[PDB]
Amino acid sequence: NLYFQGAMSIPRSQTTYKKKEGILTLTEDRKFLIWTPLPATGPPTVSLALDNITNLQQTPPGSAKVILKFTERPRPNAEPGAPPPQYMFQFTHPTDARAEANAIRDLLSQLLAAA
Ligand SMILES: [Cl-]
Ligand SMILES: [Cl-]
Ligand SMILES: [Cl-]
Ligand SMILES: [Cl-]
Ligand SMILES: [Cl-]
Ligand SMILES: [Cl-]
Ligand SMILES: [Cs+]
Ligand SMILES: [Cs+]
Ligand SMILES: [Cs+]
Ligand SMILES: [Cs+]
Ligand SMILES: [Cs+]
Ligand SMILES: [Cs+]
Ligand SMILES: [Cs+]
Ligand SMILES: [Cs+]
Repeated sequence: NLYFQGAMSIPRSQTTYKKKEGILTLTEDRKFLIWTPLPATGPPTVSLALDNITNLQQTPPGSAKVILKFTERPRPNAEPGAPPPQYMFQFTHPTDARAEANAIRDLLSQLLAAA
């Protein structure tokens, strides 16, 4: 009858969003995926509630870029043919890009299924 929560630390990963460099992480409550542009002392420019995330995709290993793509629920007044909102983050750590992507992906998938 035991219940366990995830206990891996929250990563802060070097990532590019809409061609600007920044940091992808989660809020301390693990409810929001947040991206903040460098220097990273301002507020996030992307804040995605894990409750609104509907898919998580990745470039396959050996691709030119390491990218995670998060899809969000359609916005309330979107037209029915419109694509859903999406957010692509390219991992730019020179050696650890794919490792960091995997770590975020794993943490996110665990949280998404836990909720
Ligand atoms: Cl959003
Ligand atoms: Cl949900
Ligand atoms: Cl790769
Ligand atoms: Cl609608
Ligand atoms: Cl996995
Ligand atoms: Cl769930
Ligand atoms: Cs890191
Ligand atoms: Cs969700
Ligand atoms: Cs889903
Ligand atoms: Cs790569
Ligand atoms: Cs809609
Ligand atoms: Cs976007
Ligand atoms: Cs970098
Ligand atoms: Cs659950």
